[PDB]
Amino acid sequence: GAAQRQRALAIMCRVYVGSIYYELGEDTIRQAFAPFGPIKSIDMSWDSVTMKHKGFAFVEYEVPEAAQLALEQMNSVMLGGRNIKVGRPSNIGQAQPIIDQLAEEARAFNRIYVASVHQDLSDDDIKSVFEAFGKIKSCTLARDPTTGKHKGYGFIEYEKAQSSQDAVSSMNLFDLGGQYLRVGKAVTPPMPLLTPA
Ligand SMILES: [Cl-]
Repeated sequence: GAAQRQRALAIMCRVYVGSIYYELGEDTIRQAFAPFGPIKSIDMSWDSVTMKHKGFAFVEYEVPEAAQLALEQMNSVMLGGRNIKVGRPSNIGQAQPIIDQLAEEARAFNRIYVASVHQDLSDDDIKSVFEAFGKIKSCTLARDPTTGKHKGYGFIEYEKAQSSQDAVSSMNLFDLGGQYLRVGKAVTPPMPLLTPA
């Protein structure tokens, strides 16, 4: 129940990155994938006998919506003078029925994911901006546990689905601060580890 959902959520947070220029490093990948959400980890291939990575890496995000946006955007983009391949891990299958269940459950909500939120922007002023598409039920930015500094992303929940669709359409890649917002619909319901019979 709650255990197999956690297993799929963990796979949903990871994105495969292939065709990485041999001279490119972990920081180049970090800067490139950080706009979609804060990076939890970068697992990179290493050929001990040949030196330098084996052209691919696994970027792990904190939330599955970040991985979905980094997949939609970022695939085929040029990095270091080589077009990268962005996909999902090979074992994403035989986990897919739960990924599809989480997607069905997400459709019951009018929740959107927002990344690349400028550090100086707060909760209420992000709420005021996105309130242009309709009445907002909740608007919350993710915070750092130590300092109350937000992590550059959050979730907005709308009363109507039209508002939700309008917001993603009109606000993805919007110039708010020096940063371009990355906005997508949620791919999970709020708190996916619930399964309430
Ligand atoms: Cl501006």
